[PDB]
Amino acid sequence: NLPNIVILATGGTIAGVETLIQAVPELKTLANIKGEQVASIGSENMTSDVLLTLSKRVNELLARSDVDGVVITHGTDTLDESPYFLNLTVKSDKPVVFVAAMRPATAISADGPMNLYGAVKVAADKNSRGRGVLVVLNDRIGSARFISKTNASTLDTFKAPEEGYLGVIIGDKIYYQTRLDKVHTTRSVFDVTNVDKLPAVDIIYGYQDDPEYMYDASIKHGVKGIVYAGMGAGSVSKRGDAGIRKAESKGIVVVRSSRTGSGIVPPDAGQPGLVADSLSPAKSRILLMLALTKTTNPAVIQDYFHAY
Amino acid sequence: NLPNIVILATGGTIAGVETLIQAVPELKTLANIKGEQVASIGSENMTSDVLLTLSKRVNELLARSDVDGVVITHGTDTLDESPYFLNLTVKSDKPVVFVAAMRPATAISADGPMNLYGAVKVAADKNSRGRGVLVVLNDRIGSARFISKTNASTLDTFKAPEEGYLGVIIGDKIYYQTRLDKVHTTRSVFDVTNVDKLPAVDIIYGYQDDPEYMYDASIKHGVKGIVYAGMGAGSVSKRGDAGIRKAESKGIVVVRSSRTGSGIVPPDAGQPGLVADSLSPAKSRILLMLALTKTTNPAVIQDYFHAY
Amino acid sequence: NLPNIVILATGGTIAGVETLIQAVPELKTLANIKGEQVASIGSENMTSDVLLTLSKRVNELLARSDVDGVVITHGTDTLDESPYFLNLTVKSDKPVVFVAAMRPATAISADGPMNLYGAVKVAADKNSRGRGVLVVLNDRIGSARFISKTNASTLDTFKAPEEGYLGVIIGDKIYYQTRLDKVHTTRSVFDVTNVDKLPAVDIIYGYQDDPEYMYDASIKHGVKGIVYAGMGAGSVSKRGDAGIRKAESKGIVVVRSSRTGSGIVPPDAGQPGLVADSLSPAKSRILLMLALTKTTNPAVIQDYFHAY
Amino acid sequence: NLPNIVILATGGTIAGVETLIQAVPELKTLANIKGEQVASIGSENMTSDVLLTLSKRVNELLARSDVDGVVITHGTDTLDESPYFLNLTVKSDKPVVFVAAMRPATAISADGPMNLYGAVKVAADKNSRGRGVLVVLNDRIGSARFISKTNASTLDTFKAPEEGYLGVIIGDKIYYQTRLDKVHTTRSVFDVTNVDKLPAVDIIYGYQDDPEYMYDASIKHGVKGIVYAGMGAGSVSKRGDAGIRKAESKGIVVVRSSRTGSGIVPPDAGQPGLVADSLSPAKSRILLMLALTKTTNPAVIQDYFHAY
Ligand SMILES: N[C@@H](CCC(=O)O)C(=O)O
Ligand SMILES: N[C@@H](CCC(=O)O)C(=O)O
Ligand SMILES: N[C@@H](CCC(=O)O)C(=O)O
Ligand SMILES: N[C@@H](CCC(=O)O)C(=O)O
Repeated sequence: NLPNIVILATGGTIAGVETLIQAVPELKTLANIKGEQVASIGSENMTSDVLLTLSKRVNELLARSDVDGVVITHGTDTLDESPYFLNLTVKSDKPVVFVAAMRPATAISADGPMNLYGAVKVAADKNSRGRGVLVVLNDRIGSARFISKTNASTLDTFKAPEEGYLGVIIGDKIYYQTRLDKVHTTRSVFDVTNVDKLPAVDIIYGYQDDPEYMYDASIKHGVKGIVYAGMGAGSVSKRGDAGIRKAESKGIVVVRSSRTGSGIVPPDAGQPGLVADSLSPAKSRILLMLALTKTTNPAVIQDYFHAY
Repeated sequence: NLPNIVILATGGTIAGVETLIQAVPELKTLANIKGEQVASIGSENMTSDVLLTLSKRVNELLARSDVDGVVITHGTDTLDESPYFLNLTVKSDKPVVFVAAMRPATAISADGPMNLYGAVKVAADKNSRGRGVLVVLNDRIGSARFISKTNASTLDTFKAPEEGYLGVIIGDKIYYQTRLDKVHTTRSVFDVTNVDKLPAVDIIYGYQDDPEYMYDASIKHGVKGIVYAGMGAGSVSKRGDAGIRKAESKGIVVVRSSRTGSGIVPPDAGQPGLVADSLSPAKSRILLMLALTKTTNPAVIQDYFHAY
Repeated sequence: NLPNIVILATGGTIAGVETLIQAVPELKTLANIKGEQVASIGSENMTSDVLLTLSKRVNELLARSDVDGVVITHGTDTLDESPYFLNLTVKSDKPVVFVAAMRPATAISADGPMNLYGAVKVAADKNSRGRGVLVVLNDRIGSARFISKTNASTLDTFKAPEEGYLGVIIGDKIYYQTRLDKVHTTRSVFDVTNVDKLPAVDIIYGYQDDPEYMYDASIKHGVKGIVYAGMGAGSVSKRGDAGIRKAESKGIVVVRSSRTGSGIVPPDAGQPGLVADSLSPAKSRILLMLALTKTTNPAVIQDYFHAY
Repeated sequence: NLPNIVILATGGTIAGVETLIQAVPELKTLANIKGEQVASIGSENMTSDVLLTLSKRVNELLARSDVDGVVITHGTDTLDESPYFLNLTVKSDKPVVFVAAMRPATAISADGPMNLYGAVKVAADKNSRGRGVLVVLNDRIGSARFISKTNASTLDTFKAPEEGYLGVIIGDKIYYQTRLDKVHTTRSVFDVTNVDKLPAVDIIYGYQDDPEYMYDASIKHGVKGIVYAGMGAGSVSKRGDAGIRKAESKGIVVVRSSRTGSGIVPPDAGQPGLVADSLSPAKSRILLMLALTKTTNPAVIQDYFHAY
């Protein structure tokens, strides 16, 4: 008997989703596959609403006994957010594997097929359980907490220079190397099963001559949180400093992230806002949205950034 | 005798400009050194008005026969913009070497002293001429066109994964490996000699649920250009698409860059705005500002992006 | 009530051991320090005989109640071997942190002082326990299983492209991100407490026109094992294939590694010898050398390569 | 009219040479293609005598007015050697492009088809001239001087951490970014046109407890050169120092390279043998072999290592 894998489609160039089984007949030797269409939009259009629907459905399917693992086909453009959202909102140790493609299915040497094969193989493997949400492309198995799209148009784009990959897929075999040393899945305190709408969170970029009016626009629309993609280690300019303090005076929680692409944004009492640890602007937004459904205490939200 | 080098201080933790020559006595074997204080601010607060002052001063010094090269002490936070600005505005083949430090001068194993030594050595080397503006940190010699701060807090933060370094400094010797295959310095058409104020350009970030009102804020303040740090290869959401087309109808030139960190944003007739080629959002802003001093024509500006 | 850390010196430019301790007075805030001279040689002359003495000395100290961790100053040249050797021979959860320096103590911006600070900082932190042998340089905390010198002369040389670092040291604070998913230290079956002399193992490189007579030389001198630093994924030429099979007929255990620098060498029934998994030629030698002290069974040794 | 490209086949899993031309019909839009079978072997079996045949054939083809460029299908295992050999022996500015595949043609998502398309596109582009020998895989255009297989089994294996790529291929467009700053092809003094057999050169690895008898083996078999894949920056042990000096006394030229994978091996008057600059053990052997057809003078050979 083979494992039971459920493929949730959200759109992307990886694909209908029912044509894939006929195009990749090697999946038959992996597991019993059942497809399901959740959404049909590009990742660039992936919204906070669809992530709620996706997460609730994942927790419902993983609760069943006739479901061993879930493979989620998604677009590459916002694969920095999606997997990490599920990494904090899934209440099961069963494998949730995100898969995508950098080349269209009709392109020469399309990466779709092999990426899909690797994703299902990971979800059907019992050793891959309890490792947090996973992302599989280019024979790599990345952690949702660290993996991000580092290049605009290459196949090997998904990397995590400072953290590497959890494991790899070579010669039709899986090789696990490291484990995520952060709070994830079953040990997470974030439960959005009842949540209907998530708090609004903007992302403002840090740069030379950065305008203060961007922060004013976020305040006008009464957003609950702001992630600052700052220069270097979350460093603020005189205009950015004024904009952040103006937001904090309105009760808005501001988290200082970095535009660099990796590294630690350290705590600093001389600067306003909380720090994003090693979380990117995109992922810092996700954690902030979920943290705002739980509390408004700066010290508690700061704890989440150093632990999740 | 030895070459004549002028150290231009603008701020940063690497520094007063008079103390710099005292802490590193090994500089005396490299060149005859003079210092000037162009500015005294943190890189996070570096502005366009100061870059105009710096570029004009550099060109005045390099035109003199008694100046062989210049070294510019600058902060790391916006070292992505400054060197590239001068890479477009400098009118001489004489080496312009930006140098910075990731650790305070008082810290244990401060990187400043060796970085400055490496920078002065590069500026005093005759073989360093006609290579564009250089950036020297951690024994590496990078191009202003490709080098960016890839990590928020590490010593080896300045990288260019797709382009590498122009050269390295090992065992008190310079090793050049590659040359910049783009337009720069003496062949550049950008001139700010008679410029008092440059056209304003903002950078808007791309992410899930990205607000269209950020573009409205840029429009209301009459910016001449907008750089979009897009999802993946500069992909726009439904809200981002509407915000861009609204900006274009007001005469605002928009260029689609990427939040990924590297790679090519390819042309696409299905999306609005121009494409940033391999230019990062920070460097795209700098090039756009200078491009807007010569023309507003989309085709001519697009050509600049594929050539500079 | 500060932790008790003992510093064991073996050699390298980072180093007597007494002169270093007082050169970094910031160590006093970390823990109580005591130094011991195990050896005084460049790492290029480090031998398996000295590793036996070092591993036993470490085990004596880690058995004591008045010792919380050990810091080992070593050279960078063979820092690929040493730490991994103790990762299999140390029988304690207490932190064993290897440290080195790429620049001499007298050089401008020497890295030693900070590297030593980080090493002691890590060895004194109770959260460092049970993570295997650690290697600390350039604000990084790498696993002895993955970390290696990737560059001949740079400060940031120690990297692990496919696995990243276990953690980083930023702003006088430790940030752990990953855990080694391999058998190490306390769970290790390798015990050299009563071993006086380790089996001899040679490393033979793979390349175009590689001679078979190198394998004949290993056989003639009676080595117990041979590590093949093969082309690509351990691919053997006509001459390498013949040499390996000739060694196997004499009882020599051969393991196929890779000259590439990273990646998996997959099992192949068409080629002779065992496979090194993701272990480098240097680390494969250390493991094979320890595996030969227990068994000569090809099946048992092959499994050591997939678990350790 | 379309350019005239000749595809030379030597072997590899990417491939009958006429079988591939039919497998990728998109090649017809690039250029007029002809195929020749130079050899049919796995790159692990590539030898210097075949390189002589290949180089001599490439030179006579490029000398023809009806040939605009050459694409060479090859295996990945020794793609570190071959391209660099031709980088020193080709007497034409016309593009010589090596291409390979990490996955067999029959595998799912085989990279072969796209790599070949990229290779032909590069060879057919007139702007590819005067850039030295090129290597095209995974949408990247690497220099024969820097590019190497950095991973045993991944598609993106071919990288050059410190130098990057000469250009990239995105959206059916070539983007040249850097140019090789070394002597190559047309300006190279190495000519093997009238060479029937090349000097024998061995590569000896550096590690803890490295045997001196490996050097004795090379001496006994009368090699003309020895490349030392040394520890760190070409560091020798007591045994390695004695072996190298012993070889030098027999008139054998020894070059100290590095097992690290990248970086500069600096000159050192305290150690024996010449230094490899930034050349890897694989590429160092190729240069030494070619240099030995012209001279045995250590100074001249050392100069080749810093220039080529
Ligand atoms: N804009 C598309 C790109 C195609 C893809 O990478 O999946 C998306 O993100 O869905
Ligand atoms: N915010 C400071 C950091 C110190 C430095 O990088 O020099 C600056 O960029 O100037
Ligand atoms: N050969 C010396 C290099 C200096 C160092 O890196 O410590 C050693 O490895 O000990
Ligand atoms: N041993 C084969 C591997 C397959 C390939 O890379 O083409 C070769 O190098 O030719």
